[PDB]
Amino acid sequence: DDFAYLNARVRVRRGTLLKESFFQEALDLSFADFLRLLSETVYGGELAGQGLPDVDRAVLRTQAKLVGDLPRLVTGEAREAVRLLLLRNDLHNLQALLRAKATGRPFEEVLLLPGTLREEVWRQAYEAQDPAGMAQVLAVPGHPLARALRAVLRETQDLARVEALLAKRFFEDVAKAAKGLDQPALRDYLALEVDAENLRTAFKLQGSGLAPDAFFLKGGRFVDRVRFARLMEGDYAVLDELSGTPFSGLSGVRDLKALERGLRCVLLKEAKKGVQDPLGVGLVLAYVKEREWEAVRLRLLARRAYFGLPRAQVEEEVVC
Repeated sequence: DDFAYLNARVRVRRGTLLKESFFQEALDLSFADFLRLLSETVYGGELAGQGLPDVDRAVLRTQAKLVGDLPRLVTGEAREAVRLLLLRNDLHNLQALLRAKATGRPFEEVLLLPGTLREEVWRQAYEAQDPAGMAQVLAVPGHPLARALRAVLRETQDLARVEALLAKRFFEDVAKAAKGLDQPALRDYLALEVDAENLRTAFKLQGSGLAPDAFFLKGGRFVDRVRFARLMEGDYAVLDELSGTPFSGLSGVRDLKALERGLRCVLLKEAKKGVQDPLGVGLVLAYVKEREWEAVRLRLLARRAYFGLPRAQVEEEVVC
């Protein structure tokens, strides 16, 4: 462990982060001009065709090389900390894949965050014949989500419950690994990720009649068991009671889309606090999250330009 060498490599990578004016110009371009603007960034080195799927592939391959290689640059404790960040992105990816598969979204529209598994592993998991085949695909590289998915599917096959319990189980495992590190920035970010997952789980399971304690994740900071239970009962005022916390901007949120938007913005702002940290995981955490948000926004704006959607239909989604 230490982050000195990694940090110096990352400060050089941050020089290729896309600036805000990229995203502001892109809102008003045709798809040809979007492609041109993209070709002048670091993503242009992976842009191999002129169609929408080519932009998505250019994003995936670029992020693989600028983020997915990070654990190779550190060892011991520092490597464990970086690995946890990427694993949390594998959890996002599996959740996104399950929901796509269940709801009729093709694999090509699934947002894959930079993680520890190759794209072809996710495609194979999507394509598998049944959930057993999906788990075996994850088990070949020995990924810990394979066992977690098996354990959750034994208990329930309802999509929203499977997503919630998979997160619960992942964060319960991350917590044991994370407790063995001493990274104050990671401790603050993890506590906020727990609060956020609790809020999304409570919102999604609202009115199902479930007992909240099977679903509540410990380890948070601002979202207590009683508010989680109240929101899972259908009390939306919980989202209005968070003044004085990082979640105070959730006030007035009354749909999942606006929730997930709000949550991503809260976590990005928190990840940004550590960009100038000389010690520990803060700078790599900030860099990974900024690259995540860059990928999310590139895919949305690529679609807006390709299909010619109005700017107001998408601007709210790409700004915090």
